[PDB]
Amino acid sequence: HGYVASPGSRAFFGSSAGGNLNTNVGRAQWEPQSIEAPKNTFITGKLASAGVSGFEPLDEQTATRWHKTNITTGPLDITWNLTAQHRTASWDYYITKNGWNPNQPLDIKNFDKIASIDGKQEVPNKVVKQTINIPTDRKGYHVIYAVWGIGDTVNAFYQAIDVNIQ
Ligand SMILES: [Cu+2]
Repeated sequence: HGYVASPGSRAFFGSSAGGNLNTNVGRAQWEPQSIEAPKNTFITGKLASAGVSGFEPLDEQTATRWHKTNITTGPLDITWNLTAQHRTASWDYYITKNGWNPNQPLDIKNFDKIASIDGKQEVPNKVVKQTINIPTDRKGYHVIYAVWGIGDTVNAFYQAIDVNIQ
């Protein structure tokens, strides 16, 4: 169990630690760390919730529904906080393509992978800091999809992150 704290994930922003910058987020208000589903679950319109019961409100998609963190292109520091550390296989990051439609359901086919970090089947610290590159053809509102792949289960944790690139 874990979430991306910086830039705050959509779920994290629903919690008091995240400033309640997103409202009406279901279970994310209290447990943004709990978006767990089998690896390679990418159901269109169910990316933000990973299809998990109680997280459905996260799946709404409009240009103005969610709080964005202002960022630039180039290097971006990602910080995870893990409430329950687990042996780790992988960390993968995706971002919406230039030209994507922010008023349509999220579809992984409209994202590119932009980073992949091997967990080496070790147990990470409770705070995990990584640096990824935001491609320079992205401007404005984009969604980063951060995926923590567990090493000793068939599951992963899924974190949609709303950013405004300028
Ligand atoms: Cu866990």
